[PDB]
Amino acid sequence: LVGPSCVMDDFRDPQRWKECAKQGKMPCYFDLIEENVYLTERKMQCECTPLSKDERAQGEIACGEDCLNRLLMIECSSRCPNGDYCSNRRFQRKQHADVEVILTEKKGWGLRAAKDLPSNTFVLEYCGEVLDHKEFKARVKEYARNKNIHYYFMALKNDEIIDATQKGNCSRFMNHSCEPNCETQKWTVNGQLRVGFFTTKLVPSGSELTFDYQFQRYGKEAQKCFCGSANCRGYLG
Ligand SMILES: CCC[NH2+][C@@H](CC[C@@H]([NH3+])C(=O)O)C[C@H]1O[C@@H](n2cnc3c(N)ncnc32)[C@H](O)[C@@H]1O
Ligand SMILES: [Zn+2]
Ligand SMILES: [Zn+2]
Ligand SMILES: [Zn+2]
Repeated sequence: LVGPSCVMDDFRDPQRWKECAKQGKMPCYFDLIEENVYLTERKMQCECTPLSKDERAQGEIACGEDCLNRLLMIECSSRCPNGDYCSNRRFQRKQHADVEVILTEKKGWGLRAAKDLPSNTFVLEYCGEVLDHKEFKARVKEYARNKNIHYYFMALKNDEIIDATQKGNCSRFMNHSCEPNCETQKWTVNGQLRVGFFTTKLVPSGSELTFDYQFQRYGKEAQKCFCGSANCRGYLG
């Protein structure tokens, strides 16, 4: 840590956070949420064989790589034949990676791995206010008017854009790299689409977590990229 760092639980205490933010030891306040909030409310089984007690004890994985739901990018429900053992309920169970929020040299705050993160594993859900096209139009205008530095929008599906500017979780801090170590994936949980960050390589402990952030934004000048990669393209857009 060339700058200060904090752990995800530090964001649960809003009085101590606002006091840490005063000292520059934590990022500016936002409303911490556990699940997406719709600004305007909107109007089955895999074939995995139930693991036995012995297989469970023996260390076998329930609803692993071959799970049909997993391949469909659908999380299992409580009715999964593997029930409580099911490893394919990661969003629902908040089975997030061990990550810290850190102050970077030039990009603001960021996320780093607090221990080694295996390749192709779940990091964090990207939570926020879900906007329709009209709300999105309005927020784009407001954030431009207010001269906000950072963007926190992520497209989810037609007529659904997540905005983590005001409400979100620590995933809002993920920075862009031209040579990233994470990607987004859109998963269906009880018929509703959600989006999360997943590693694309083994991320060693202490490394910043990054993705390809390609959200379009108007600006008098383009936004220069500070990712530091050999192949850095120079700009976020
Ligand atoms: C969907 C998740 C969006 N995350 C935010 C992170 C904000 C966080 N840094 C904060 O302090 O709250 C993105 C923003 O961080 C900045 N940023 C990200 N990577 C770069 C980069 N490589 N070069 C320069 N600027 C960058 C930039 O302003 C961008 O809009
Ligand atoms: Zn399964
Ligand atoms: Zn399952
Ligand atoms: Zn770059």
